[PDB]
Amino acid sequence: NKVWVIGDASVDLVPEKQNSYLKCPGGASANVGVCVARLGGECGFIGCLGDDDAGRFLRQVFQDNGVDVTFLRLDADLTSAVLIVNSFTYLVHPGADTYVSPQDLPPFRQYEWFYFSSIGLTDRPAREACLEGARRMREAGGYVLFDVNLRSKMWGNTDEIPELIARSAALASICKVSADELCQLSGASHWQDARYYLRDLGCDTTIISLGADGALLITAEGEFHFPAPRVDVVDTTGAGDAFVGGLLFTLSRANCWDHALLAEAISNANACGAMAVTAKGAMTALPFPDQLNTFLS
Amino acid sequence: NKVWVIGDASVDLVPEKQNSYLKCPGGASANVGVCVARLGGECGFIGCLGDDDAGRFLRQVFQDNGVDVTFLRLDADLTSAVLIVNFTYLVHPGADTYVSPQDLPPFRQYEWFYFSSIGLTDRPAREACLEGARRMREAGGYVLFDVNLRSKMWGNTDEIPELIARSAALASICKVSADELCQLSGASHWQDARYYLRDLGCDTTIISLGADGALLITAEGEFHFPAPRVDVVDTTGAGDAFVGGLLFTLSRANCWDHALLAEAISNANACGAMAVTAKMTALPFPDQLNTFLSSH
Ligand SMILES: [K+]
Ligand SMILES: [K+]
Ligand SMILES: [K+]
Ligand SMILES: [K+]
Repeated sequence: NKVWVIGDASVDLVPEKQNSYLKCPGGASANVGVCVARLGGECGFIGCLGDDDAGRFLRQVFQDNGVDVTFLRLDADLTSAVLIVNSFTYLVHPGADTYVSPQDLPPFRQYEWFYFSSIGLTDRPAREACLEGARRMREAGGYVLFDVNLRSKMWGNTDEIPELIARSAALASICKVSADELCQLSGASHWQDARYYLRDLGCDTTIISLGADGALLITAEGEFHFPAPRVDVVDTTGAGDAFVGGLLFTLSRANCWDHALLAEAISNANACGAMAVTAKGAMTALPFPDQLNTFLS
Repeated sequence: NKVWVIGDASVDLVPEKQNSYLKCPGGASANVGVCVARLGGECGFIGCLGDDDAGRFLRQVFQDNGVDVTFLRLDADLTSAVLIVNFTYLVHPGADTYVSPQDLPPFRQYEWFYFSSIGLTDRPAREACLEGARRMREAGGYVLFDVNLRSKMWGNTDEIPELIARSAALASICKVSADELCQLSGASHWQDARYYLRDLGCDTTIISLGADGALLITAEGEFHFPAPRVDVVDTTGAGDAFVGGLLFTLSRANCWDHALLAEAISNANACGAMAVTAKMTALPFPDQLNTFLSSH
């Protein structure tokens, strides 16, 4: 089954010396799409980008990775995002990725997956596109994966976040969150004191990440933990996207899913989450089918 | 006497190796400040930049060159400009654009204040510039208006003719380019337009001609200063280098007279060439300037 990712794609400039930036492809939604594609899965990107430099560059990157771009439109009246890893400093104000809208949605099919995060929720056009997209995917008999990739500093009135988060866990088949983001949401200092936070918001399945520590699967059979490989950081950029990437690649192999698949899924997550940190780009060390096993064992 | 430059400070991204850009210091007001500094003059930058990588990067370049940054304010809610060439922009609010009148320092007799239309395009910056010129004049100081016309960057191209004239009014000396004259006057030949600013209140005008040097317009008449012979390869930042060397001279005294004004333009043409011949950055140090003024 096909995995549809909707959201941001951008150029990330990460330093090296005391006078230069390394140009890498990026965007939470882009990283995830390229991750799922590289693992041999079938993935499609739904979004907007300007018909500019950054636009065509990132577009090309999708093609070189096997990511369907039929529904990725490039508007010349727009400018594609560019940030600088220093921990992010965004440069483009409205950000082309925020212009995607319900018209840009592809017809959905049974058992397919729809992915989106709060980043897709910041500005209006996109916001509608995401929530409608999830609505249609569920109506089509499909699954929605909401990654509450909380980006406080990107929002205009942080007084919309708690509300849009709840309406996503609602539509969401599976919600993925980080230890930090839970605390930062529940207002709690100990995530564990509020780890049924999303569940009580409408989502029955939660996958809470924990760094080089792994993840915590929270369904109803109980809380299951998974270990993260021996880390050796080089650039933490995109660990989270690689994690969700491997997660969808797996879930997408079946039509239905249970703890079983949910465990092989999270194992792939923790794995793809560790590797990616080894390189210096958000999606530089995203594994191929043959590089994943060599690292696995 | 100290030279105060107010305006743009941005990080220019230039292609390089493989999918890697390199930081380049830039900004008409920045280049000038660095120019004046390098030549062993006393210069201070008044402006804004984000406290982002760039913002702090630029502050460094200013320090490594002897440019006072006491009045260079680094905000957090702002974002320093960044351009990518191959000159497409990215940051539109523009941090350097948030500089305001309360970021201005105290001026003192015989000091120079510099600014261009680039500083006049967005709001806080615009007030900051006109107020800065007003104060420097009241302090018995000097103002150098460089009508560095950037039609594109301007939102309402109608505000330009008006802001240029109000500026000429405050200026002690106005610097303009041959084409810049044609743009405002609308004439094809600039000579038919050499009094455009004169009629706007500026008694002294320096019209840059590039390779042909420079024409000076004053009450007593106009005098031509030819340019040094060089292999023209890259004209970037030539204008900033020209104005930089110009301020570095007029400051070395209290009240420029026939002779100092005469030598200032020679420094300008000079500093303006080292640019077109070499690789901004083409700014020289006193040692290199001299070895050039001669056999070079
Ligand atoms: K749900
Ligand atoms: K990385
Ligand atoms: K005047
Ligand atoms: K040049």
